[PDB]
Amino acid sequence: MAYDYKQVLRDSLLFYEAQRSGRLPADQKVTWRKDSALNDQGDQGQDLTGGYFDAGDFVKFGFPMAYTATVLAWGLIDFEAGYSSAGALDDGRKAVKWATDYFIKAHTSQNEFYGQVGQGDADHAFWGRPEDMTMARPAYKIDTSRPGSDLAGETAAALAAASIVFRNVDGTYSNNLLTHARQLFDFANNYRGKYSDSITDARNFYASADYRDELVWAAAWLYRATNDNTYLNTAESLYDEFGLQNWGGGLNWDSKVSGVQVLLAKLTNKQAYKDTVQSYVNYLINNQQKTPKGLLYIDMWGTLRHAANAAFIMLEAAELGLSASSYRQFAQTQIDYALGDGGRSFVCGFGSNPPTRPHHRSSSCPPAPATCDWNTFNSPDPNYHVLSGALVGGPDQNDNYVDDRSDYVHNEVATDYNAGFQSALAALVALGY
Ligand SMILES: [Ca+2]
Repeated sequence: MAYDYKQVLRDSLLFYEAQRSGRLPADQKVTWRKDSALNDQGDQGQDLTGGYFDAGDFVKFGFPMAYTATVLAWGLIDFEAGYSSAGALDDGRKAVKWATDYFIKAHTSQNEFYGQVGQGDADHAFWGRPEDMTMARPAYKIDTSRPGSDLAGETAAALAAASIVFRNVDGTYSNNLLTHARQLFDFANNYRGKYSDSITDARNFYASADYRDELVWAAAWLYRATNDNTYLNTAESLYDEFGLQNWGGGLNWDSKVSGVQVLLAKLTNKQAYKDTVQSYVNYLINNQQKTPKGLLYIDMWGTLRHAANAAFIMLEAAELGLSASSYRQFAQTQIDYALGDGGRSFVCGFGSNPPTRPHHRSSSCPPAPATCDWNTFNSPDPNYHVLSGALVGGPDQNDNYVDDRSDYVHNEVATDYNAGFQSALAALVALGY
């Protein structure tokens, strides 16, 4: 009873530390993780070390990584008090910076951006510690001949959001983030195209459904970060041109629709955006399919991620003054389900009977020099290291679940899975829940 949201927030940050690629800091808290992927580089040998490994693998997928950064920064901006109350403000900022420092490296030229390091097949064929990888790690990029409005746009949004986060604590860094954000948006807007049609390897892992929502999302964030009316005008012009008011609701690495709407509602105070947001939220609370125990069931993939993302949109809607009490309560029921109100915790390393076998390579490995290979994956025992803070895919439409390492549906973990979740936790702490 009564969950310690402050500690879960700290736990989520430990999950992101566990996803760190590159050279780890002396103050790393998740110390079983070691320096890795130190040879990541671009076509000309540009340094591309750092960033976050996407999920239980070691590929650096730029699209969901950027989305993760934008949402984490977003929560830091609107619910900073939540981080401070949990004594995790510094760490919260570091989680965002780990991503943005990498995006800066990936932005090799004004209209050139590396969206991936590591190949899906070569990476996934390996099961072991990241520092033990010996396979080639190709780096793929988008440019004026191979556009990626979605990838460049989301990265611009993330950079713009981070510039706000660091505006006072590190003005120099804030300025740099913004310079890159502006250039990446121009690239995204002037060279239209889906990044997965260029970086084809990503088409079977993180294919983009549509890049138009990212353009609006990016422009909105740039307006917020610059107060430059041109970005607001562009954001709203594209919103109307693309007719986002009628797009399917929801917020996730692929679709920014609901985020764009609640964001613009705040930035413009216009009733139209608020109407769209209300309709969406009321729909979720009153009609969207739910499991018998109350969990919003939006899809079989990353089920908890979808419910937590919805919870965050609800918390953001509450801030606009929309049915604040009921929206916040419902958001809490979704987070609380993930924490254990459905019978067991679905957050590794936390609560009652949590998942102990997440589909995750680094946490499954014993410490060197012991070998870590597919026999480790095949082990009947729980993952050697507890992956504190990771939100798994979750239970099925009937609240059924079995902790299985091979189950990449229910036991999948990923950076995008914890983004909305973590920001929602910060909001709950800020609200005094
Ligand atoms: Ca999209």
